[PDB]
This record gives sequence, C-alpha cells and structure tokens, in this order.
Amino acid sequence: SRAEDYEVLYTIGTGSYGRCQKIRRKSDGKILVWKELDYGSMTEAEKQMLVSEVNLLRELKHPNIVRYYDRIIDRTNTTLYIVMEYCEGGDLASVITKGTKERQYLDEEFVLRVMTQLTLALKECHRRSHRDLKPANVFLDGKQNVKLGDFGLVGTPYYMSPEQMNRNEKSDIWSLGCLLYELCALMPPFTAFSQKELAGKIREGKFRRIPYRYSDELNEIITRMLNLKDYHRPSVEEILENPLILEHHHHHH
Ligand SMILES: C[C@H](/C=C\C(F)(F)F)Oc1cc(-c2cc(-c3cc(CN(C)C)cs3)cnc2N)ccc1C(N)=O
Repeated sequence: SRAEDYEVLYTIGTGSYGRCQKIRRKSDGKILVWKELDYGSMTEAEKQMLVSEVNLLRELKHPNIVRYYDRIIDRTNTTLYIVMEYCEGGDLASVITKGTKERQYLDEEFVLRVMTQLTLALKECHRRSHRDLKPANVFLDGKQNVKLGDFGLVGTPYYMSPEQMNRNEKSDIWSLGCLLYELCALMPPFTAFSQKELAGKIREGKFRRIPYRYSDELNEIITRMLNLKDYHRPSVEEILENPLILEHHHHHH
C-alpha cells in the first residue's frame, strides 16, 4: 500500500483539491485513478476531519457508487492519495456541455440509464442513514454504468429544492429531477442571474416541457420529481416501478 505500487500515466484534473491522475497498478496493470491531496498546510483538526471522511469512503461498496480502493500516505511530501476506479466516460457535466455545444440531444435510452442507476445509488445512501446529485459528481465507466462520486460527502444553486430553499429524502428526488431535466433539455429547469430570482422561479414551479424527442412517460416522471410538494414526488421505489425502466438500464459487470 505505497505509491511505488502504482505508476502515474497522466493528470486528468487539477485542483483546488489537489490533483487527479490516471494510474497503473504495477502488480497487474489495472487502470485506476487517484486523487492527490497535500495536507502539509492543515491543522490537526482538519487532518482528523479528513481521516474521518476517508473512513467513510472505505465503507460504501455499491455498483453505482464510485469504488474506493485504497488510501496512501506519503509523509515525505505530506501528500495523501485516494485510489479509486477509472471512469473512462468522464462526468455528466461534460456530456451536457458537449451536447449543448454540438447541439445534439442524448438518447432516451441513455437518460433512462442515468435515471435508473442514480436512483439505485440514492436508495443505497438513504439506507446507510451525504453525496450530492449534480452533473459534475456523476461518472460514466466503459460499460454504460453510471456512478456517483464523493462531492459533498459562488455558483447559482440550480438544484436547490423548494424546501431546502427555506428550512428529507424527497429533497434528493428533486435534485435528481433537476439533473435528468438538464440531461434532456441541455439546460436546468430553472435559470436566473441572481439566487433571489432563482428562488422566485422555483416557487412558481413552472418550467418548459423537455424536448419532444423524449416520450410523454419520460417527461411525466421528471415532471413528478419537480413537484413543489415533496409528498407528491415519487419515492425511489415508485420511480423503479415505472414501466419505462427495464433490466438493461441497470448496472452491468
Ligand atoms: C477530482 C475529481 C473530479 C473531477 C476531475 F476528475 F476532473 F478532477 O474527482 C473524481 C474523479 C473521478 C474520476 C474521473 C475520471 C475521468 C476520466 C476523464 C476522461 N478520460 C478519457 C481521460 C475525465 S474525468 C475517471 N475516473 C474517475 N474515478 C471520480 C470521482 C471523483 C470524486 N470527486 O469523487
């Protein structure tokens, strides 16, 4: 369990946080990634907190949660490595940006994939009771699997639920709603320049139908997730009973 067991291929992303690099396990040549963190400038508190968060990621194993592998300490450079699975398809933010740019709507089949696997990711989290549902925290592997990252475990808070906009599992359903919405329409359901304007729109509860290449059923269920009354939003179980969701929309090994 040392850094010498792995070889850096190259950097994927840079912090902020630190650095994110694609790596190769030397023992077998498995492709992984790790997140670089430099704790050299943290108090003992922040370091204890950090060891607390790290112990959390060692707990969750689930086919739709980004899989933790290992933690590596280098007291030499005062650098912490968190090793996880490679998600070659990158994040959803990029897919959404890419579709926005090339003006190409995603396939309903792909939407159903994200809807199905994220819902399962939720049901896992609520059980162990966390992680936030936003396009940047959703990752795609090479097998059409959708995986939830660790974020949350200046910007306009597009995915704020009406309730949390004031003073609840159904709050997550809303955010999921906003996400699939953005995935269909290539833009959030509510947009504004100030947060106050945003809150004005979220409370009115009106938005556009998602594009007509997407079926009525798909739109109905997203619409129901964006209901102002949390009790009218469907449960994880209600979402899965939907005739739209089929075996092939689930995770595969
Ligand atoms: C810091 C990083 C979040 C974004 C960043 F990756 F851009 F930095 O943290 C996580 C990373 C991953 C993760 C991302 C990827 C990516 C692959 C590609 C394109 N390839 C073709 C080169 C762009 S990003 C691959 N595997 C990953 N495990 C997952 C979760 C997190 C997190 N913050 O929990």
